[PDB]
Amino acid sequence: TLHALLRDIPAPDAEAMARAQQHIDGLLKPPGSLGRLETLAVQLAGMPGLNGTPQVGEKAVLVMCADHGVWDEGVAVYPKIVTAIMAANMTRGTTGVCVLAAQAGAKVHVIDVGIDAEPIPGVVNMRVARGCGNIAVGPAMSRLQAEALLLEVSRYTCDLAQRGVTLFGVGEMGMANTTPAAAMVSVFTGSDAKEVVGIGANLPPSRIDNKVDVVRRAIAINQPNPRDGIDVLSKVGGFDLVGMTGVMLGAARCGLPVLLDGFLSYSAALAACQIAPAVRPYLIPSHFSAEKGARIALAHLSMEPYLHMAMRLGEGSGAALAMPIVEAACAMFHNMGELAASNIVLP
Amino acid sequence: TLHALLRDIPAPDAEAMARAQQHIDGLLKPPGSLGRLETLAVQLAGMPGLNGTPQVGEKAVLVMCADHGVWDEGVAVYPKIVTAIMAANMTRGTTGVCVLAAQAGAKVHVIDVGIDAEPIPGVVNMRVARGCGNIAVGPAMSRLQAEALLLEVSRYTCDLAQRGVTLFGVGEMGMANTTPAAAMVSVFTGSDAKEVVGIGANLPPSRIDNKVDVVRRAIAINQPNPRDGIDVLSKVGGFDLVGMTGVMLGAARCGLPVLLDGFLSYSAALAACQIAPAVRPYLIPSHFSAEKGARIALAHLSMEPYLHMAMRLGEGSGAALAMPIVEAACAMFHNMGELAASNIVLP
Ligand SMILES: O=C(O)c1ccc[n+]([C@@H]2O[C@H](COP(=O)([O-])O)[C@@H](O)[C@H]2O)c1
Ligand SMILES: O=C(O)c1ccc[n+]([C@@H]2O[C@H](COP(=O)([O-])O)[C@@H](O)[C@H]2O)c1
Ligand SMILES: Cc1ccc(O)cc1
Ligand SMILES: Cc1ccc(O)cc1
Repeated sequence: TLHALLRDIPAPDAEAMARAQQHIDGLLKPPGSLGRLETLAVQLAGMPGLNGTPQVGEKAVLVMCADHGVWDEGVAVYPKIVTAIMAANMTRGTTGVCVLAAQAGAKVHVIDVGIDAEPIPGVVNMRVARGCGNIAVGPAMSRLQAEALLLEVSRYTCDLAQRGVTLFGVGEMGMANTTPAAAMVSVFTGSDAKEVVGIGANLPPSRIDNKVDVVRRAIAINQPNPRDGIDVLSKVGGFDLVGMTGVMLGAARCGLPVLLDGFLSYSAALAACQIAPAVRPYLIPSHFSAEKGARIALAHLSMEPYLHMAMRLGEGSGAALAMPIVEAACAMFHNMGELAASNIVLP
Repeated sequence: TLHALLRDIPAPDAEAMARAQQHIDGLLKPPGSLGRLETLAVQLAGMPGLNGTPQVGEKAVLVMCADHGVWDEGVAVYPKIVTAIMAANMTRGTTGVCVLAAQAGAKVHVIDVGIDAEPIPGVVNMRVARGCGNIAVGPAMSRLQAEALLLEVSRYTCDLAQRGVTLFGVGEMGMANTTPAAAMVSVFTGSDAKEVVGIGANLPPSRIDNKVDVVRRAIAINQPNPRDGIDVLSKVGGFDLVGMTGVMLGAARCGLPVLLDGFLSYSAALAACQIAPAVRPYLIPSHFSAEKGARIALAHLSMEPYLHMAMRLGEGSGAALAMPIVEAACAMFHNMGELAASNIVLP
């Protein structure tokens, strides 16, 4: 049950983190000079599914795919079928995330959580429905549906741990999905929709105002409760957003790290942490999305991405791009020599 | 001759860059959505030693090692011998750069351009002298010495191209070397020394004022000419700084990319571009050094690092950390599918 899942997320291991910190301070560099590699290495040390030390075994990027009824409100530039096309492309290795995952030695799990098309062979099927409801006139989904999906995705994710996955990245694919992401960001952070509605997949400037109105209308009609994340997800989110949330809950329950991606992933992360604050220490940022609301969303999570790529593709592409960074923190930790063995004293 | 070298640096290939741009726009993503991977891929395309396309073959990080007489002015926290110790450690694979280079599949070339110790077996010997002169009372070196070293290093670097190196990173090791780097930054950018003098290798706050005075004194006594970079290097730089400059000149002459590292590398880069503006399109930033003057130096090069790690180790560690990013630009370019093959039309 979802209650049990949330309850049983482990706290970070303070003991391992102290040990990690002392090890790092003794490595063959001025103390603190590797900056955020150090802090990342200590963060990792504290994640119980890594067994007391910064390590990366196998890597999996989970790409949650779905369509949105709010497409019909004119907020997306690409035809609805692009979501289905791209999910099929994911099975052939031709996408941005696939290419960047291959570079990182990561496997990509393409999950259909609600594409409005025929099922795609070879894609993992968790489809709730053929696209979510149009958040401009009503809820994306029932609370039952959002709860079931979270629990489904969380279990899938934590099962990957038995196969030797120690690091996750989340991603999505869904035309129009920057609209619910913005709605959620607005609702969790209390920022006005005009501050958090971006151009998404190259929406023209003339169409922005409509998107802002649509976000405002979705929030007015649904009255999402900002202190109930599952309410927020179910009312003005999407199946993809819920899925990504589910990945974060599952990784956290497993005591393991998840790399965020971009703007969509930030919205999901806001929900994750609202639902369960104990998720927060397992989340690792990757890059700083070029999407307008990014700064606000990231500030509410108190996160500073490592990568400033002006990237806005989604798919988990940024998450993939950062996996080498996580690996570098571990290599630093395990493979550097020590000050003491060169007789270099702390000054 | 150094005149011939500088003269014969090639301009970037506009034709290849246009072709690269059109290819990238047709890949299976919204145009522009990979942001700085795109721009990096096009920058690469234009470097003539890469043969018309973004590619990475073998990778080499060149770590220029030397000692500085200005050590005697109380501007560094670690004993002078640390430079020699660490260069020896570089031969054993135990250093930050070694570990990060191994992660990136890069080879590290440890070059002694003036360590004040006995020569270290296994280190490439280009030593100009046993440490440079104390920039507080006089020049670091003669102009002849700075010219000879540049030319030596440039040739070494471009020779690595015959062995299949297509990407370089620069680094250094030298106690006290953040003092001349600051002096050079102050002189090239016209910023007051107080704005560009950092804590280096954990210099305590009580000792900062002395370091600022020392930079001011070095500039007052030497009167470096900001419009003659070789003058600036020879008077208030260091053998390590000159060497790194030489790596940038050699890579540019070869038509090939070099990754910058941190603050030291920025100072060298300022010199490189002053000496030869045609170097600039070959330089690629890695990370944003935690050193105080970083922002100013980087602004004068109009550069925005990809990585915000709060890193201040040097050694070429950041340069190594970014090589996977360069590789990702190429993988994007070569391995993504195309919009047209999925019948997705530009909207
Ligand atoms: O992750 C990001 O920051 C990002 C920012 C803008 C757009 N996207 C991607 O483009 C999509 C949605 O844009 P739109 O305009 O349809 O809302 C979708 O499939 C994405 O993952 C992704
Ligand atoms: O690259 C950097 O940004 C960086 C910033 C601060 C210090 N360092 C390193 O620490 C060294 C110099 O610091 P200091 O205080 O002796 O001038 C030297 O060997 C470095 O490469 C390097
Ligand atoms: C003490 C020290 C260690 C490494 C290094 O790169 C510089 C200084
Ligand atoms: C057109 C497009 C392509 C890829 C993608 O991830 C989103 C939209």
